Amino acid sequence: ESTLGSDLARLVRVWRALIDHRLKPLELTQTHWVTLYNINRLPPEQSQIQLAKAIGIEQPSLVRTLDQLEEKGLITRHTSANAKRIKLTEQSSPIIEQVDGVISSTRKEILGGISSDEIAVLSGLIDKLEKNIIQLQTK
Amino acid sequence: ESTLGSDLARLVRVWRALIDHRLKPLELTQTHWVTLYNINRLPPEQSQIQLAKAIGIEQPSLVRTLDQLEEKGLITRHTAKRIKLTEQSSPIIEQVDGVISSTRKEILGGISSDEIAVLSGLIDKLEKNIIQLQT
Repeated sequence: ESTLGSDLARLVRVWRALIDHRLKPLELTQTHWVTLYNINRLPPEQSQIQLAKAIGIEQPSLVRTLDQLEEKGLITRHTSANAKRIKLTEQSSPIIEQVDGVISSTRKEILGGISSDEIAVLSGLIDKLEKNIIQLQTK
Repeated sequence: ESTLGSDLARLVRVWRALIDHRLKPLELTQTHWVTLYNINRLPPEQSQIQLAKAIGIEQPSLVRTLDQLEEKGLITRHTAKRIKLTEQSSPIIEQVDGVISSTRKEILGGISSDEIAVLSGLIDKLEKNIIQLQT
């Protein structure tokens, strides 16, 4: 109980570290692969505030990250008829699939130990805690 | 289910923002706290390398944090740079611990102790599977 917040942090840190290790060859930063995954997953017409909310970083850090990714030829930016729109490049195609593939099967292996009845109770409890925090931050 | 990883990362993130928000009257962050808590639970005069190991982060991030805590007169560094809590740090730590543990009680509001135990068991199992895979 007293270490539950820490245990949750460490779990995330250690899950992401593994993904980092598996993605070693591509020479990406952890911020890069998390961003690239969220760019590819998010709907088209959505705002950069919203992209930042999906990723879980502040706007100034998102700006810097996109600059770096543009530099590497993985994304372009475009004036939209909806603020600027982020487009993945053809060049990014193989990297995105590699990033997606590792995230997706890393999750399956990690979940491999436990039952679907057990993750159900886990999702429910994670959601419960989140609700509690949102409520309190509002107050 | 398929958003388990994301959901967990969001939870840790908003949990941390709340603590940041609540520590602001003291001008401390959750990062400052994690460092102090670790220093406090260890024998005095750990090196920066030893502290980064126990906390679980890389050194540059920790060095910045130590710099800030030193300027606030909460720690000193001696010569490796070895870290020591000041006598002024003892009330600050009780105060920060009051907010941490009292915010915790509210975040765990309305969930059973069975749930907390089942939650802890499941986190522990997941972490163990992950450290198996890293070899």
